[PDB]
Amino acid sequence: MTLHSWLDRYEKILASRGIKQKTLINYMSKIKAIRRGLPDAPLEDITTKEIAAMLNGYIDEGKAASAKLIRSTLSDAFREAIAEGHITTNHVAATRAAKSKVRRSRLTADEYLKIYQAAESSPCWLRLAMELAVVTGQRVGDLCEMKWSDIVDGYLYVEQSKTGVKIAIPTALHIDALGISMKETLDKCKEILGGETIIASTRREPLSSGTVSRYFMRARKASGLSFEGDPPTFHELRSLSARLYEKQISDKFAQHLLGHKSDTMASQYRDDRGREWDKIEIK
Amino acid sequence: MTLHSWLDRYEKILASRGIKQKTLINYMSKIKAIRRGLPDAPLEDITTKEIAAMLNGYIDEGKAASAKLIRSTLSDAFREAIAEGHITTNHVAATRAAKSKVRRSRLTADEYLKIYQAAESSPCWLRLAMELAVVTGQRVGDLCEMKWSDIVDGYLYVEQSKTGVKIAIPTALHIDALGISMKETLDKCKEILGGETIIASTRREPLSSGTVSRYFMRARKASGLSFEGDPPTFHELRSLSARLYEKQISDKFAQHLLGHKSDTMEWDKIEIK
Amino acid sequence: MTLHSWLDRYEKILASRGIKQKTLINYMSKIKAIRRGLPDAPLEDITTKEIAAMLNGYIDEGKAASAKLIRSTLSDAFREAIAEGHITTNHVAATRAAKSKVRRSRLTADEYLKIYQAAESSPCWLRLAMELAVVTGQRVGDLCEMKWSDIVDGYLYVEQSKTGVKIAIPTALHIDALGISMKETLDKCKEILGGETIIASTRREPLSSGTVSRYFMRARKASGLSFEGDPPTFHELRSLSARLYEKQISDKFAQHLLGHKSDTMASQYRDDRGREWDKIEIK
Amino acid sequence: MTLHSWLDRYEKILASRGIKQKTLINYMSKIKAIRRGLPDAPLEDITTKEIAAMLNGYIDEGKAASAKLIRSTLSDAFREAIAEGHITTNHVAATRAAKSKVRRSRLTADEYLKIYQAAESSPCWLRLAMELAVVTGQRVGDLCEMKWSDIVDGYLYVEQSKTGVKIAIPTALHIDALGISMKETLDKCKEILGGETIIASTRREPLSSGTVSRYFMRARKASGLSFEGDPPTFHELRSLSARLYEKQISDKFAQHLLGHKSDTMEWDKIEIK
DNA sequence: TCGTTCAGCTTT
DNA sequence: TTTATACTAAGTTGGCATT
DNA sequence: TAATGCCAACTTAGTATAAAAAAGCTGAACGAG
DNA sequence: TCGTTCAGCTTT
DNA sequence: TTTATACTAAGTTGGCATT
DNA sequence: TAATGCCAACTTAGTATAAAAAAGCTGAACGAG
Repeated sequence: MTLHSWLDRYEKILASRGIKQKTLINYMSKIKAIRRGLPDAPLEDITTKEIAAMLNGYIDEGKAASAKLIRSTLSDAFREAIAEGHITTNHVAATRAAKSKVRRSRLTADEYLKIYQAAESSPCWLRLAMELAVVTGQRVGDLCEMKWSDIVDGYLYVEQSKTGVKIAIPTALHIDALGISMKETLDKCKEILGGETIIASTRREPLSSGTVSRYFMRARKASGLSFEGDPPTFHELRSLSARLYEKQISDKFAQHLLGHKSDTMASQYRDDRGREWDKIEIK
Repeated sequence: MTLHSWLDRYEKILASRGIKQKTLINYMSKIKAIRRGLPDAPLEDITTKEIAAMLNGYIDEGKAASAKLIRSTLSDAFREAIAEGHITTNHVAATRAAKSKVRRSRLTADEYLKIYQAAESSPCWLRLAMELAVVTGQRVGDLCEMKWSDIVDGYLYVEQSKTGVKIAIPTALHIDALGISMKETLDKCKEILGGETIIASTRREPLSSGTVSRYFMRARKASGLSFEGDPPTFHELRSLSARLYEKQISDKFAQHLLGHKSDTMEWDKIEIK
Repeated sequence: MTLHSWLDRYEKILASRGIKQKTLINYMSKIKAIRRGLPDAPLEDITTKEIAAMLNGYIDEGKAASAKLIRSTLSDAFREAIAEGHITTNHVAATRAAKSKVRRSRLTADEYLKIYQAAESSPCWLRLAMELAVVTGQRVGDLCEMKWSDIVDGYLYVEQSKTGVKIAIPTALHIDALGISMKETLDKCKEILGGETIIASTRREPLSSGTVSRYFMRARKASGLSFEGDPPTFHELRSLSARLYEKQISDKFAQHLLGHKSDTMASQYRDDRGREWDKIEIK
Repeated sequence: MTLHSWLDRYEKILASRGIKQKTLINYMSKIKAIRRGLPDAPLEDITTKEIAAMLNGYIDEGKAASAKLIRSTLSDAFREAIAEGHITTNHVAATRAAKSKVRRSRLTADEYLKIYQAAESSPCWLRLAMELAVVTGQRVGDLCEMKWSDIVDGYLYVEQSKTGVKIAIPTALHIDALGISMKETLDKCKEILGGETIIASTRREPLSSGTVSRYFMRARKASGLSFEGDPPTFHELRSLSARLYEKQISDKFAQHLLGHKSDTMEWDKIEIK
């Protein structure tokens, strides 16, 4: 049939995949792009060349990431059109997914200390959010949803929203390199913040993970540090955590703590992407 | 030749397949849905487009589960047709399978107790069945056919109808959370129920599994409980059983009692090691 | 091109896959069958119907196993013809692999005892081969290649020929159910057999695993036992071993001993295929 | 347009790709093999049959490794052509990749020692390089560029040219099996070799990695040793290093020293548990 | 009888 | 070797029927 | 009556397989005793 | 300022 | 989530060349 | 001379990705102070 008409149908299909809200939002945005990019002509007649032209359009503006996702979504949409008997061949499969390297810079312990310090004039919860993150290795989304009720007998219970992974973290952790004590930290969060969520606003209410990430970014700018390519973000406290615990305790610990069943993912958080010189220990 | 003339030939093939009556019946029904869902056109002319159109018709009515099974069958009949070369291509293959999350809700020990209470208006066998179903964790079809002679020197022998699994359950088991003694439950059965089968109708004869199920369902409604997704069914007493024994004794045990030939059917403590 | 000509070419390809000798022998036999079964016509023109006809031919003689393998080999041969630009579509893929259930009957401990006893008038090594097999769970091929030099400090070292799996078996094993002691058994093999291979001939030479299997079969017939479908074979001492150790020690032990990384395989050796009633233990 | 007119366009694309000179050179060579292996016909007319024919030509000469890489490149150039729609289909895709087992043989500590002995007729730097290569486990290209200034407070800093990995090796390591002291080996280097790079030519200047390799190869022959499959090469001193450290210290350590961002590059004791 | 290889099948 | 899928054989329940 | 079955159209749930590779099984014919 | 949602991008 | 494959960037060495 | 490089055509070896799903990042515009 026709592309835009099929994309209308395609959305409905997604509405039935049982994917999470954020996932659907992401997909919708890719389709919207596909609508502006490609004509409303018979699917059978949409050429690899035309598809190629658009993607290159995004690649040329430096939006390789966007290109790669858009290409994926279109592709899958064709696979569904094929699965419903409209097309018969995937004109996208012949394309090559745009190759792009991660621009975001990793964060070194020192940088963390400068920022942590720069976050002086920031809402009291920032520093706390920061410490809790590095000492636990949990994503910010999960971080901001932890409730005091998830702590039972010295262990903090976490069910990662993104992966479903379940872990019990001992409140006895410590980041010797940064002088951070999980327990001491949770105690400052209990008094100074007091809320049902371990991390809370000045009004004792839970925060949106986007806000926490937003303030980290400001404190970062407030630090005056410079980086190659893109700046480190809040999420980077996760690899930092992994790399720090790596050298302090062990690979496996880092791997279990971050909730990485796979090694492809673990060896990735373990990478500093050239930020520093790895001083090899005879351990 | 034609779709329907073929569905006709296809049936007779299945009949020779060597499967159980129920399976065959399951198949026949899928075929009929196809008969009422597609034209009696030449196999060669039946489009993926058309097939999907039918398969979506079911999905739209939320009958995803059925869409999947009908698709499955359709493809099988087409393959058989290609074997006999009535066609060259299987147009069902390009179609995707509707994925569907089970909606049936689980049963918690508190609810069981609550349901057991509403059972009072029910025949006495409903309760004994429920109790027996949680303590022995067997399928309803297998419960309904247990005979007193299957018990020997403290063991209830069961050859599961669905999978052929053969097990010997020790008549000493006991569900702690619900206070059920397989010995006491069996005893009540022999004195109250009277018949050659452990579970038995008022007419002192074996009960149909469709009935046990149906009467439990009555009690469930009668209890007024509410659930998310579809309501728990008699078959859920088997999962409550699995889960309970899982904790009381062991996960390994829950498996052997239910009799799964696999391990196919959580919280990681992080040690500072 | 032409089928028989392509099959000639196809063999060469296999000669380059780096597969083991036995594997190549198996493949050759499937091709030979494909040669008798199908004409020497253009690949493009060999119909699913013709392919179907042959396979059904084998299925009707009760050689479902043969059908399924033959179908596989042909299929792969088409995939290679397709990969070299002769054909373009796999006329076999549309076929359905013949469905067949294992005919070989499992072996119960009692049956093992009757046979073991029946193997009285058998060469002294049989009984030994039998005990060593059940107490170790190793395949007969590996069994007959074990050298006294593979035992170091109470552990028997095994590198499975078929899988590459490596395990060190403690000479301290015991099959309480059959009254079999690995150590006692290895000792009888040392004196009574004396050879470089732990299992040896009356002339102190290694045996072919086919022979050991052959004598077990005779002792079996000599036992007078009857079975549904096909009789148990020597290999069945492996599942027996697994099922026995299952109830005596644990699932995992059985799983590690037999060298099964996967659970699909482990839960399979664990199955008795209806031979007996599984008396459930409260463990 | 035509295969060769395209290979021409294709090259300029690769040139803009942002890869290292050596990579680009690797690519150019594959292209030339293609130029001499296929007609300068219209892309549309180039068959899978033909491509395979060429790819097998290499396989037959036992150059499987090359067959694979040429195929890989060919497909990339075709994809780029489809992007610009000079074609609709990639006829390389249907072709399969030649799988090839590495034939190069490993190096054992006894052989290293034996080779080290034949090295006596070789420049003094060959030995120091060998020693340095086993104790530091770095790639030959990275060894040849180590400067004395990369050492600070007991650490040799290395930024691996191939992968960008940055490491600080402690100048206290020691290979037991071969009696090598990184401290003593470095010391011999400064007194005997003289130059800004730790390893250095007679002319007191940096050596090419192709040379170190080539002279080790000479010694290997000169030693008269024999191996299965191809003979071990200088790069094998890195594996001997990995393996030795694996046992002496730890597998984890062997990994960090070689600097692998992964764990990608045996005997299970059975406990009666 | 003790033992081995070739073949066409079945299992893992 | 293992995850997704194809086969199998249930179990669930509204309506109408048998006892 | 109530207590129970049976049909039918749905939804669940237990197992075996896929792919390739590499065994294992055992009738025959053969070799040294 | 403390905080939140919408969007179009980048990462995991 | 993970195994196979596509990209990258070496390293190996015979011949011929530079110093 | 020897000691070393350089080209070229091969063989090896280190990493990032695939697929889909589900985040995370942060400019804007907006809301209560």
